[PDB]
Amino acid sequence: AETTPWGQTFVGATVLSDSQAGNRTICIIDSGYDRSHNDLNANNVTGTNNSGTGNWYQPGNNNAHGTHVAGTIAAIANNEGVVGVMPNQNANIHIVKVFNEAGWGYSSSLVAAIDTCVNSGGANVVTMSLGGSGSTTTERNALNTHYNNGVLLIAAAGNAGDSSYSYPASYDSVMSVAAVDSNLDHAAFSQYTDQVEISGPGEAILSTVTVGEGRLADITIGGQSYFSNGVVPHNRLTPSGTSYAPAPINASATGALAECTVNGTSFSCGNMANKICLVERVGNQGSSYPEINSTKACKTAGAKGIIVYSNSALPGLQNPFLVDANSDITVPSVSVDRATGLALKAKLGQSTTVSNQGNQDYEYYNGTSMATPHVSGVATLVWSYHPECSASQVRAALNATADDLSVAGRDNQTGYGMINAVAAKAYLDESCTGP
Ligand SMILES: [Ca+2]
Ligand SMILES: [Ca+2]
Ligand SMILES: [Ca+2]
Repeated sequence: AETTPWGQTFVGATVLSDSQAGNRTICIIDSGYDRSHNDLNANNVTGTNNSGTGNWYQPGNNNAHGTHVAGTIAAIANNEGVVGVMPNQNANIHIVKVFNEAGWGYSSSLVAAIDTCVNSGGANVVTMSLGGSGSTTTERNALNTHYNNGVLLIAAAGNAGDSSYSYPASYDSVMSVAAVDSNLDHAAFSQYTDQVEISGPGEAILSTVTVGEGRLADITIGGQSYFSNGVVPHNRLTPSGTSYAPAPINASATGALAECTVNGTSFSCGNMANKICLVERVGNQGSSYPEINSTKACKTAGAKGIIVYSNSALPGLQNPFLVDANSDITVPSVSVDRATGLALKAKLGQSTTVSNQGNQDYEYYNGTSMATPHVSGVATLVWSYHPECSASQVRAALNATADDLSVAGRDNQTGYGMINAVAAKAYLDESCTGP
């Protein structure tokens, strides 16, 4: 079975065809590409090794970021796993690995990595789900040169949750990408600046990760699965000395579905013993991490399994941190969007199985770094229909056809809005400058 993550559908990539993507080349500057992965092995992917990061096709351990990014761009269509923006093995992908498990390990600069993308990879699009706080004239000039030479540069705005500029995203020659969730709401962590240019799916993004390093969840009732609806295993964290460390609960639980009603700020769970506890999320991640509140409400009641669904404030699919100070949540708990939670209440009383599974080959990630590949992936796809147009023209098309979000007009949170592949393509169909 193959799933189409919400982001793929929202950007409109599923209705277009990448049959011509072979005339485009997108270079991913990141932590490598797990070429051994079933959903990535057979892509038209190449790479340029660097003395400091080993093989581009071997991310190593706990260095799956680049693989997740690559999966969003080109996870292969094959009835298993997921699908990326261009899943039919047409697009040319070049990999430049600048990150090792320990961190940046490239023998040279970011400018050098981009040079390699262009000179060695023949890249038309360079996607960078990375960022730093510093900026320089040499770098600004080098990237402006590549841009004017016809290379489209795209980067992540950052997840610091403030107005700071992250580079290269904040240079004028680069598209700064913001993150929004499945309800098109601005991601609380997404940095907001006057450089933010466009938005892409960046909360609860399912994609490929280094084989065996992922994690998934599922909800089954009447022999049917809610997996395709989006079920996120709780990113549980428990105390570990001077901080918190991941303490995932990977197990399965089965029992009659029962909901803990939320009245004001109080819970009416009753006796959840031997049952799967459905509960609406109280509060939302931002200045704090309240996931534990609704979650513990269920647990305290004796629930064997817990299903937390989004509230009306943030109805989209959330993948929040489950900060468990007392390490109380020792049962499998998951997160689903509001629509899914409301559909589940119709099944109350029925036998339900909730499960969190470790050692998987896919996983849900959050980040402007996840929104970025949606944008660069769509940019490459749309560009393949009109390779004659310049990078600046393609960039203009994406901006001119993005779906305005939040307050009317361009804003620092979402830029011009949610990228729209179909509209962008239609734009260039008229001419390289649109209608
Ligand atoms: Ca697949
Ligand atoms: Ca910029
Ligand atoms: Ca707006």
